This record gives sequence, structure tokens and C-alpha cells, in this order.
Amino acid sequence: VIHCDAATICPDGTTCSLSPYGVWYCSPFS
Repeated sequence: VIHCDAATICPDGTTCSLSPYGVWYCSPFS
């Protein structure tokens, strides 16, 4: 899994990103 912050994690084929509600997660890029 990928990382960028410190707690939240990221699956495969995605990029760490922050939600508009302050939610840390990974989005599918292409």
C-alpha cells in the first residue's frame, strides 16, 4: 500500500489525496 500522511493507508493503483471533508484517502488516477 502507498503512504503520505502517517496513519491512513493507500491501496494499489491510486494516489494519496484529501477529501473536501478532511478525510484522508487514495483516489484512482489514470
